[PDB]
Amino acid sequence: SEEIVLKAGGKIYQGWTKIGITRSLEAMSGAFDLEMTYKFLGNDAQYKAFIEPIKQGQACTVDIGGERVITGYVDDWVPSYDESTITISVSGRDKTADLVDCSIDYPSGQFNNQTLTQIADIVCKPFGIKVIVNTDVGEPFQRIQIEQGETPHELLARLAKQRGVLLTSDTFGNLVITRASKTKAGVSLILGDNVKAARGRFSWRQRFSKFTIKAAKADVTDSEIGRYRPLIIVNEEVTAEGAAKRGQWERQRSIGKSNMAEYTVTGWRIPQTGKLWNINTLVPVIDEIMGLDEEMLIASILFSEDDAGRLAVISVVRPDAMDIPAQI
Amino acid sequence: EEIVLKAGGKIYQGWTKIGITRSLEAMSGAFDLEMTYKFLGNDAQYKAFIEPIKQGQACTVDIGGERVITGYVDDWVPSYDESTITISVSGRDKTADLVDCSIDYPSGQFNNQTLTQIADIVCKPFGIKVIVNTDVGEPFQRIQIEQGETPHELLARLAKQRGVLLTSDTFGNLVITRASKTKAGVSLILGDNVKAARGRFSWRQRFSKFTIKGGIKADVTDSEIGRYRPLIIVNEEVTTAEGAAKRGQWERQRSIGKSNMAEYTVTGWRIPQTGKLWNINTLVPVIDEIMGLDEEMLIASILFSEDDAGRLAVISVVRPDAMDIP
Amino acid sequence: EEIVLKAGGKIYQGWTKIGITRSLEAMSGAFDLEMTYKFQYKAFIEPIKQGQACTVDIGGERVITGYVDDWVPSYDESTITISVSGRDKTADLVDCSIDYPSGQFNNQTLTQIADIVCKPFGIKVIVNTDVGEPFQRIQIEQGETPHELLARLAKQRGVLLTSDTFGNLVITRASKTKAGVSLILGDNVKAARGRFSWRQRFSKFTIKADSAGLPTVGGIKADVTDSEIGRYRPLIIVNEEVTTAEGAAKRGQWERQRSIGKSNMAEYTVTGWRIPQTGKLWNINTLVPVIDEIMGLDEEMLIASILFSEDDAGRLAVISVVRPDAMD
Repeated sequence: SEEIVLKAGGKIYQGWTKIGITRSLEAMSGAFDLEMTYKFLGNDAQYKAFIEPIKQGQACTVDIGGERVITGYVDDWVPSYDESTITISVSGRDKTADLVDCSIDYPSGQFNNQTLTQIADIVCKPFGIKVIVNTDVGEPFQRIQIEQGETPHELLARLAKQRGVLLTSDTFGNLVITRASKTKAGVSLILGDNVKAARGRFSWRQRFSKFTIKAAKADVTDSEIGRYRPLIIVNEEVTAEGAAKRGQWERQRSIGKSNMAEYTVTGWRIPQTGKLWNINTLVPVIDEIMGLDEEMLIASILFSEDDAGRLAVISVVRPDAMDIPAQI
Repeated sequence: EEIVLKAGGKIYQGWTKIGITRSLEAMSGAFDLEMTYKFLGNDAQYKAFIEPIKQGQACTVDIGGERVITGYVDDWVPSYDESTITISVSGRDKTADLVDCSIDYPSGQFNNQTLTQIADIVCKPFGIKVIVNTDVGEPFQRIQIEQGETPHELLARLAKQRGVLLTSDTFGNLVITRASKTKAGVSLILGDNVKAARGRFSWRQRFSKFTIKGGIKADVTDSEIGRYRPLIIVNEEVTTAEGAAKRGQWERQRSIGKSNMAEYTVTGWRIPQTGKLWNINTLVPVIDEIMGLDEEMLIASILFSEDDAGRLAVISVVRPDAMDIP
Repeated sequence: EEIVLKAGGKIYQGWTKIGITRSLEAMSGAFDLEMTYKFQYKAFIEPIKQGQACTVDIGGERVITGYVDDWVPSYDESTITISVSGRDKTADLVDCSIDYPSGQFNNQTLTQIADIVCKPFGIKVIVNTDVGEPFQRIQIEQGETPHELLARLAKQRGVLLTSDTFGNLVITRASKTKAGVSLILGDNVKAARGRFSWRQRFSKFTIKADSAGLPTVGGIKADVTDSEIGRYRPLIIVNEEVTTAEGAAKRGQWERQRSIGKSNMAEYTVTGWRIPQTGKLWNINTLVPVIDEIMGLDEEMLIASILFSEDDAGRLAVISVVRPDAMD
């Protein structure tokens, strides 16, 4: 019922024929793609241009029922046509994409005795991006030097990793500093109830029984893997406690990379709560077919619409799969 | 007019599928030619209709008697099943050898030679001729051949230094040229002669400012890009503020061509007005309100295709300043 | 002849989509087994857990011995799809690092070293050919896998590594053993496909180990010519390993034979997994006469790999054939 609207350039664009919006905890800035395909059966499409182009670069919002889904910029304007077809589409990312694409211009080239939050405030400001803090960022860093051509995202992400926190964004394209949430979606995904379809992949191709980390050592065991499968790794950033932490990070990364579960539901809104499905919320999962019975963390959502209807694809992970400690 | 492949004293025409690509940006023209027969009877199945065309043979492709490819068959691609037999050949201009093969030049160095002189030397043993179409500029004081370097790789970096383009002609010669101002003799007009078109206009790789790097730094601004989007690049090759400005302009220019694409599909391979095949490196006026184009564009690439339905030219156009590298 | 997966104390029958690869080119091959059940949102079997030891047989004959890599469940409103995939046991040699605290092998043959590195994986080494002289000193490269190490040794001894149906490591040579069947166009070939190219073929292979007024001259070098490429097409390759002129020529010839293999493809589709004339499964590393006027083949070819597949229509074997001379 609620309509989905793209606003760009003081203009309003509704009636799209295909919409895909990603929100994600693992890919800074997510994505939107909107397409409108008209067919002209009089074979006179080329005499029947309808909208003025959406300029690439334009500030952009997508709303459902007046509620914000994504805030960013048009990356790509993508027109095409033939004798009986006009297709226009735009693609882009939320505001934080500037943090991913662009260089840090902080002329003194180093931060002194600053927390992650103070640094993020600095590098984000000339992009007009707000920094939201939802967790303890811990101690200041004594001295941080900008690497050559380092982007605001690459800097913040490396700092984040030394403080055991995560970087993401909100629906308003603000930078969010957080940790894996305790907040509940207010809903379960129950096989036979609200799950329209689902898909999984559970692998040991990248799983190992023992991670040995060497400076250039320390063993980190993964007791889930009951066959002899050793992995030795040099990591020149490494301390015996440091190598153990990097080994633990290594076990944790291989686990997340080896499990996938994606649930397709009807609607972008949770019917119980009436709230949009949201990343970094916890959702009980009861799925006998797949072999899941645990509370999971929503890591990503694909919100889509076509002729068939509105769907949301919810990618879920073990809630401590995105929880780390700190770097060297 | 037939498309004729000539190879090994033999002549082949009557292809059921054709794709011939020529490009200002490519080191060699390319072809793909296929003969298929379907719904074969019980006695017709599993029977060769042609002696295999051997890979590696010198060949030419002509369209209506006019050369479009002078090179070699790269690939012999036969296939069949219970009701079908398909044979296909693909290949490239002679200048393919400059892309595939190593420079063998015992001394490993050129001294006080121009791009042209160096090109002449490295192409020579492949029996490839160099055609010079533009100002090649100053000689290079000293050039070393890097380990395993190909003629294409060497000549490419030299052309980058001099602001010129490397391509081939229809005769398999190496052509050193620049973007021309030669007119195509026709316009691409929405509602007139365009069958289909597609485009992509992106700011993904566009920046508001290019800062290059010594003590020397220079800011080259891109006025097309109206959001704060800085890029900082260090180049240890630059030693001057004029050098840093020059590399910044080179970086800005490169980001344009990389960010825009437009492709026009028209009926037939020849321009009706002139009777000639569409040609690369010519200027074509484009009036197209759906894309958002109302200007002269440069033809960078053409695919001449044919199948069941008929013949199409797919013409890739770029803003002419995208081809002018300084 | 039913095809079965034996894993986890059970024999699984009723697979509807099967793909099994045996290859001289890809250590460990692959299996993929899938079942689609048209029925709502209810598990009918228990998850087939990734990691389990497993066997695939056809008509009681062993085809692959290894582990389940992936458990790939899915479902929608009307169907449940269950999918497993894996490798052969030798996959552990491909995935994993060598854990050998000495770091070096002294005065050992290829066989002795293979005996050592396969042992903790529980993989028997089968030797079916003269492995030749011992190596004097072999150092294990940083994070070297057992297959990596043995593969670089095996090429210096003019031999090949593969696997048997029991997941043992096999050290062998291009075989003289005939398959007992010819592949003949109009006879037993359902479909075939080929690509014969000179894109990666060269006339001469040269392998090698402020301007100087007096450059240092000489150096370790060898030329190896490919008489079949009748045009000037030279390739110069700097191998930093090679310290001898004899070694560079052996590298050169290897490079020439590899180019031939890389440049030709021929794949024959036949009905069935067994050879009607012998009753045996098609086997890699056996010779097959090929007669084929469409492609232009009239030679004895070696089987380099087989894809055994099954679906709705029935069982096919895709036999990938190669010139023997460029394997020996």
